[PDB]
Amino acid sequence: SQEYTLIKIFVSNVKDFYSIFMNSIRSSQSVLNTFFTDFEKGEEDLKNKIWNEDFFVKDKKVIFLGSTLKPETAYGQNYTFINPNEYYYLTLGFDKQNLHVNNIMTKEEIINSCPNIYVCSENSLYNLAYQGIIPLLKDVFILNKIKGEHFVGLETYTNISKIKNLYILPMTTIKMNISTGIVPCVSSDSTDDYACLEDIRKKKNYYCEKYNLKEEQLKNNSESCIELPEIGNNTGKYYYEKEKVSSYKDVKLQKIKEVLYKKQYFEGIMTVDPYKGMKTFNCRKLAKQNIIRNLDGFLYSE
Repeated sequence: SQEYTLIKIFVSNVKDFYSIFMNSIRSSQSVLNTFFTDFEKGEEDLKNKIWNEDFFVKDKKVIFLGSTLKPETAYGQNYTFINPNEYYYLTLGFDKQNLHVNNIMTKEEIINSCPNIYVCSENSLYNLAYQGIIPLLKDVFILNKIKGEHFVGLETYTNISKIKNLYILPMTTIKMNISTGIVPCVSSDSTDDYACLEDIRKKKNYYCEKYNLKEEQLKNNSESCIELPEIGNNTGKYYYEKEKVSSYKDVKLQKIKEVLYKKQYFEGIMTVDPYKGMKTFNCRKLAKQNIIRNLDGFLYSE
């Protein structure tokens, strides 16, 4: 039973997010002339309140729930990865989980009580509920279901990242049965992240042609948070090259990923505030605590 740190990845351009949202409403209404929980006759006031620019600009914070097993590297996040071929769900939830219980609630109570719109995979929904992060309907209030491709190019940030222009990028190897299906990209400290970004950079004509991406969005630096003695830092790149990884879909990445994970854990030294010189082994725990204590994220198990 694996424990993940979910990090709150905030959308910068919430008005663009509102456009995406209403485009999805309109296309789902057209196909069905399973995308969003239907509104009953006397719930028109609720619909008018949600399908409304104010809902996304003033009333609620829009948050992708990014899953990491290396929360100590959050400072170095340069992108946010999503599976472009899969559906993601939008639902209302709480800024604090139970760890900070019955949260069965009417539609109107959820609208009045839940400050955040979360974006996450179907897989995570019940686990989120069970942990007190989202409520259940008196059975999950789904605002929309949107294919990951339509979010590609959106600007995001966290309260931990050094830079605040973390564009959503496509990563088709994200497994939809693991956590939230959204992954912080730390290309300095993770070889699969490096591999994916490097494939996008290298085939930038394919990517900028296929998604709402422009070349100039592909140049974000990732600040390395972890040095291995003898290797130095930017170990994601070091192992990518040492092992001659062919692509981000290379079947040997799975092994490389797990070897690097353990090695960083047992031998790494932190290179960023507030952990400079401390061992990764100790910082992994402090980082989870700080994130959870600052309301920047959650502990998640499934």
